[PDB]
Amino acid sequence: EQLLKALEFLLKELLEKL
Repeated sequence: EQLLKALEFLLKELLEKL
Protein backbone atom coordinates (compact mmCIF):
# COMPACT_ATOMS: atom_id res chain seq x y z
CA GLU A 1 0.00 0.00 0.00
CA GLN A 2 1.15 3.65 -0.26
CA LEU A 3 2.22 4.00 3.37
CA LEU A 4 4.55 0.99 3.14
CA LYS A 5 6.11 2.27 -0.09
CA ALA A 6 6.64 5.72 1.48
CA LEU A 7 8.34 4.16 4.53
CA GLU A 8 10.53 1.93 2.37
CA PHE A 9 11.75 4.92 0.33
CA LEU A 10 12.34 7.11 3.40
CA LEU A 11 14.23 4.39 5.27
CA LYS A 12 16.33 3.67 2.16
CA GLU A 13 17.33 7.38 2.07
CA LEU A 14 18.23 7.31 5.76
CA LEU A 15 20.30 4.12 5.27
CA GLU A 16 22.27 5.74 2.47
CA LYS A 17 23.71 8.12 5.04
CA LEU A 18 25.38 5.41 7.14
